[PDB]
Amino acid sequence: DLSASVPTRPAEPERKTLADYGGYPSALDAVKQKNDAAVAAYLENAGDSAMAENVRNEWLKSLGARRQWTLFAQEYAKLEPAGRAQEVECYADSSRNDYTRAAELVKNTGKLPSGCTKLLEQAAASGLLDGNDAWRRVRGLLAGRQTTDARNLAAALGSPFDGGTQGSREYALLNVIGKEARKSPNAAALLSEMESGLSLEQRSFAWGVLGHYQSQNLNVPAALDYYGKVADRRQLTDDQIEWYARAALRARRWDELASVISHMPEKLQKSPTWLYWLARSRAATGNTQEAEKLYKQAAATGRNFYAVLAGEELGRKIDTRNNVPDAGKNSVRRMAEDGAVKRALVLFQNSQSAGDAKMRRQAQAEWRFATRGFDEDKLLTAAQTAFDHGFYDMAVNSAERTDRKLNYTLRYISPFKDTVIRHAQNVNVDPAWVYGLIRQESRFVIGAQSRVGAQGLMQVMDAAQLYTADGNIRMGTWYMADTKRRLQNNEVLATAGYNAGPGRARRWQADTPLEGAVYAETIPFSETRDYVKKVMANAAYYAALFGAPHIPLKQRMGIVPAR
Repeated sequence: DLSASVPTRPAEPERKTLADYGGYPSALDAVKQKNDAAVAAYLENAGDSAMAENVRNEWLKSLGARRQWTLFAQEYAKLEPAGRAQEVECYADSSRNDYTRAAELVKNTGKLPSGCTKLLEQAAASGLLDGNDAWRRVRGLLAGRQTTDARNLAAALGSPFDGGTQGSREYALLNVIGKEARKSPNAAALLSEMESGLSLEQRSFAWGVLGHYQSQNLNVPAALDYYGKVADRRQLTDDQIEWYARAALRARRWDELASVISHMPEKLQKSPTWLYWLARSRAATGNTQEAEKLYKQAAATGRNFYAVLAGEELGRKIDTRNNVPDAGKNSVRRMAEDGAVKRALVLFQNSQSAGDAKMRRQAQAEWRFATRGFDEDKLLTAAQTAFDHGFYDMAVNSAERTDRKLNYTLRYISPFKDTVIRHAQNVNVDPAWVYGLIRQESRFVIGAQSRVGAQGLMQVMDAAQLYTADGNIRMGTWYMADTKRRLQNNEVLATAGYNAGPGRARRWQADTPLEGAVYAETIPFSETRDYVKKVMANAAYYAALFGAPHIPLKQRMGIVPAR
């Protein structure tokens, strides 16, 4: 059952909501201009909104950088803890000389916000960083071309890049681990020579860089050779070790894959991906009981790609029956009366009738803010509220945030159904697949617009039709079908091709057939890799809702042909 409880935060007039949005972009500009007066002014009589919270966060990032600690302390105190930006959090801790966050932040080997980067430097100088993690971050930054951040961190650790000790040596290793040097045919040879004057840690990292590059280029034998020389796998960045795993996966080396996963950070080990592939590994080596236990863990992570695959290895097929009742109409009407939710519905209403894309995005921001910390019943109530106002993406996003209470008709909405079904049938493609793609591409926002310039529901006679929902869907489905036809009629390749181009999709094929999930998990582009898994997962959910003949997701993924 569902609770009818809804929040009752103070509601402002529509005119105030709109008046305050009127000044929102200027407030952000003032932050950028360092006009503290303007900002303070915007905030002093602002609603308790995402608008105020965003301005306050960006302001605090600015204030922290400029070392205006008095004003910082004052405004930081006005933020909701759940609403603080990571970097603002780092600035605040550094101002209190509290380096508690450093133990976890230092495990990140990539670019961090400036406040977070400086917190690690200060912690380093205070002898508060674990030496192993600290130097691993220095290498990661070096290998990721963040040379300045690597410099400063090495300096802060007491061994700068021109000091004759470790720092100078780590810097020196760029002849091997540089972004361009790693691609050299003699990178391996060069490392092999100087290996003698290298620490265990340095050697492991360097071989990881070489194997990572080969692996992400889908040169599997070479990758596994280089990775094979890594003595301490825990020295690897998260991307390096995942690509080690990906190489072992693609080569079907189950014993090595299991071994590699066992050396991952615990948080990586516990992701749906490596829960599943470790279970497959166990299953493939005869350790059934251990496999079954891991499939159970994986299935429990939610509605995602690997959770479904793991469910199928347990004989459990997807079931889209709701395990909760519909939200009651009275609840839904009352949820809309809440001040935070109303402010979101107001900005979203007015962005439609004013055609303001930016106002719509702030309405999304207000929705996230309004529903932050909602229990599952309120989430499900707010999801129907969004749906009723045509705020389709927030309907989906609210509904999918529950863990135990499942409304599949709100998680997998299907507006425009007579239009989508028709266009899909006209070019001979699965409607479930089409809905699956739309849900991922645009979250059913008819006006949706990518940075790359992709347009409409499908993020793609007269050409202008592209911008109407009928024309967009017509073109998207045609291109889905055409791309599929160009890629040996395979739906996994088509999905990758839709996102990255059919040239790339074909380039990622092996010279032997690949299991679909294996092709998908080893896609070199992280955005495309994630896209394919979500689209195909979505599709399996839509097929169930549509009452189509049951097709396991593992079967949907099928076999990707050799090229």
